Amino acid sequence: VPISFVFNRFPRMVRDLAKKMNKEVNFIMRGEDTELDRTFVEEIGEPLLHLLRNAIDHGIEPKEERIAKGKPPIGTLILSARHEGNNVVIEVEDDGRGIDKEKIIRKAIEKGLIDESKAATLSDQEILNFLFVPGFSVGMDVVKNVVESLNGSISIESEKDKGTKVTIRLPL
Ligand SMILES: Oc1cccc(O)c1
Repeated sequence: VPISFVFNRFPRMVRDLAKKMNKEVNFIMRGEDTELDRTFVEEIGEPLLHLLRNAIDHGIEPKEERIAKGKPPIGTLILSARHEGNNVVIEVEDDGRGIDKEKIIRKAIEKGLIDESKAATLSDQEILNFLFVPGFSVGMDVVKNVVESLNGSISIESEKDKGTKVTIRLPL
């Protein structure tokens, strides 16, 4: 199928979520032509919807907050697909507040998963990996479990005030 069978439902959903959350969102879709196995298109919808929800809820800041921090007033959400080899790569990127890595660390210490000394030398990717720990947080463990049932991989990149990029790699 073209991935557009999934991507064509997101403009309405993002718009309804942005309206519910009183948030101004510039939503852009690219690579909707990208074709992949029907089993993927039937299952990739729900995980991508979760990621779009997360970006709009926890990521994108309200216009007035963006203006106070000197950002472009309306936040941007980009959903993309492309071919890489015999994989498909799907990206959800926002220019919102990003993931607070210091908050992750604090929570991880509170949950007994690491001590303060070990937290000081963690890389950014080991920190962000805490989000995939079942109910660490949102929902990144359940997104992971679906991608994994499709034999895909997922990664997250994030920087404070810069934004967040989640990338899903799928086989075929
Ligand atoms: O902007 C964000 C923040 C948190 C999780 C997410 O998938 C996106």
